[PDB]
Amino acid sequence: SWEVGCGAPVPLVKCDENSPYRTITGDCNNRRSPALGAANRALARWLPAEYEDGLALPFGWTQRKTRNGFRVPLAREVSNKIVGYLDEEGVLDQNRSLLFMQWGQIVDHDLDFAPETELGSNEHSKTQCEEYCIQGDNCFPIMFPKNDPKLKTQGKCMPFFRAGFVCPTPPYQSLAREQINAVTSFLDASLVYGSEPSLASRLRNLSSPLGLMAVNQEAWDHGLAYLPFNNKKPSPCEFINTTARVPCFLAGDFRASEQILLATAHTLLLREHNRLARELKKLNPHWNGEKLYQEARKILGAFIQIITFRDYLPIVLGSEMQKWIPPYQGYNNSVDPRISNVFTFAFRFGHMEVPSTVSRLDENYQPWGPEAELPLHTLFFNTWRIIKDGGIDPLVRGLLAKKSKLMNQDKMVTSELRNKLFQPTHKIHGFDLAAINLQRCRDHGMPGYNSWRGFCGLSQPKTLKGLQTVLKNKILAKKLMDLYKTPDNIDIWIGGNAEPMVERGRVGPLLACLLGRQFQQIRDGDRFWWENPGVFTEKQRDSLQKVSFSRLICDNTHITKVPLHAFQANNYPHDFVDCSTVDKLDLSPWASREN
Ligand code: HEM
Ligand SMILES: *[C@@H]1O[C@H](CO)[C@@H](O[C@@H]2O[C@H](CO)[C@@H](O)[C@H](O)[C@H]2NC(C)=O)[C@H](O)[C@H]1NC(C)=O
Ligand SMILES: *[C@@H]1O[C@H](CO)[C@@H](O)[C@H](O)[C@H]1NC(C)=O
Ligand SMILES: *[C@@H]1O[C@H](CO)[C@@H](O)[C@H](O)[C@H]1NC(C)=O
Ligand SMILES: *[C@@H]1O[C@H](CO)[C@@H](O)[C@H](O)[C@H]1NC(C)=O
Ligand SMILES: O=N[O-]
Ligand SMILES: O=N[O-]
Ligand SMILES: [Ca+2]
Repeated sequence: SWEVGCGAPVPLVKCDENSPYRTITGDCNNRRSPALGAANRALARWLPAEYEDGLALPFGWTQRKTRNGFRVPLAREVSNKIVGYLDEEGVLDQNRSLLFMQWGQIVDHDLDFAPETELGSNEHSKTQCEEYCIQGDNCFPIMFPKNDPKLKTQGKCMPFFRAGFVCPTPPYQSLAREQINAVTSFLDASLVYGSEPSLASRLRNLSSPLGLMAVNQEAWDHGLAYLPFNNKKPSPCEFINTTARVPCFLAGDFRASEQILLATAHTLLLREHNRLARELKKLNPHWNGEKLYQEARKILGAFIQIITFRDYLPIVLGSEMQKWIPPYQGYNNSVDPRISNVFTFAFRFGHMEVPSTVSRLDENYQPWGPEAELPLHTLFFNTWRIIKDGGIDPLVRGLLAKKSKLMNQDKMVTSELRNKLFQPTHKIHGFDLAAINLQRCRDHGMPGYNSWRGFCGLSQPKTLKGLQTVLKNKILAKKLMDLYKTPDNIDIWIGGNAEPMVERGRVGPLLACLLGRQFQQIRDGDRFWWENPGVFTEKQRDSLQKVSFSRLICDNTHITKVPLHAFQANNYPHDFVDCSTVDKLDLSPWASREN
């Protein structure tokens, strides 16, 4: 890097080199380089940033500044002409449950968060971005093209604020701008426990010595725990229904209530922690609060690793799985475990797997009540539909029995996300996640499609006919060439997602490469990886080998009918089995006879 040692939060790291638990912040994982993979550091750059001014300004910022001699298209125009579709008939994934989409969002939240720069206080600035659509400093609004229906109902732009960056946070440094990752790069259940000391502690039950996570005190799920409420204003979850006045949940990750199924998934994970901590107490009555907390946390971290690497990545990466994530050979301390800037875009392939509706199903996996099925847009920042309309169980059934959207070159992102997205502070269900993704690519200084094709050892199409052959799609290639005049200029999110999916996977070759490398690195570069000799005992790892999502559900809801393979498409009752069929987590290897 241009000038090494520019970090604002570098010190305050007393690494206890025998401490057997992960830190919350991810510091002290790597011994030689203790900040590697820790939160609140720069995202890694696998390739040098590309900004219109070499330093900081996004391509598209200045009108008369070309990229390789062509203007970059408006993000919303690309969204409208390539990404949008009308007909939700036929879009569903006949071999992936809705859990497959949801696990992806969960894993993503474990690994990366690049928050908007801090300008939250009352001011003209953020409201003048919204109101007057005035580009400047961190305000980089998504301007509507002519012929955009939203022009007629919403104004001239959708607000957008540039991502935070390290070193000077209002002024800048002399290398290219580097965006921050606010969570730990390690797959470590940071979304459950938090990535900062403050939050980690606020989330805990330190009022009793049982090592429990705090649970909700105002509401219960047929006895089972809910996440605690986050009691700060303005609250988006209150804003979406002022009558119900039900707040957002408080979880290790800030985004937990963005949609009801993510909130759902967070609820399972918290309950798992508590069930593990109570189960541990009995087997080790002598263990204190810290000990029980840390040992539950460690088990939950392992669970997420296994589900991810054994269950999830094989049906994303398909044939490429082995090529990028060969079987584990042990911790390598030479591996950079940091999340890359490009990965935070590559893993947005999930956006094309989100379907337009969510169902609540009853115990016979039939519609729960008269509005069992709801449009996804009514479920952003929606906690009241959990609290006051059946709790978790009906939503979890729908995750099992309903299907993900299938990526489709003609039907990429459902209008529920493309046209009706809600964002805190902006008051309308009227934003476009696709447009935001594209603007964010520019904001983060992303190299274009051919740069990444080059990086990944893939052919770099220079013409329409070349692009037609790579996309295997003449009309999409044409639309991409008409908007971006060269494939060199195609934004990586749309370019990557445009490629046909590899055999037995759900992403194309380029994304398989970007994803596969990242996941290989977060495994191989993790000192606390579950299968690393020493982290667990031989017998502990024999127990952990048997975890399943199916089992998580059985332990932590009142559901009794589960598939064995929760991520594939399952129909009830054919592909469902009683919970007693399903292997448990045997915790007897954690018995410490410690006398
Ligand atoms: C209803 C479902 C979902 C909603 C509403 C949603 C919404 C969002 C929003 C608002 C952002 C912030 C975008 C920005 O300002 O740049 C975002 C970012 C992201 N989403 Fe999604 N998303 C969903 C599902 C998923 C899924 C299924 C995945 C992956 C399988 C995923 C992966 C990501 C990633 C990686 C980011 C970038 C995070 C970062 O590093 O900052 N999302 N999503
Ligand atoms: C806000 O939440 C309330 C409940 O907290 C929603 O509905 C209640 O909702 C339906 C009425 O259509 C029934 O369950 C009850 O008769 C209602 N009770 C109350 C307290 O009014 C209401 O529809 C929500 N509104 C929106 C726009 O989401
Ligand atoms: C913590 O534990 C005690 C006893 O287990 C319980 O009664 C109390 O409500 C818990 N506190 C919170 C807020 O989770
Ligand atoms: C570990 O990582 C480095 C990174 O390039 C690689 O060169 C080396 O061969 C690896 N060694 C082992 C044993 O994993
Ligand atoms: C469906 O998906 C699974 C992976 O989840 C795969 O192994 C299986 O062969 C597929 N079966 C069908 C019905 O295509
Ligand atoms: O209350 N905040 O999501
Ligand atoms: O989940 N996104 O804020
Ligand atoms: Ca993490």
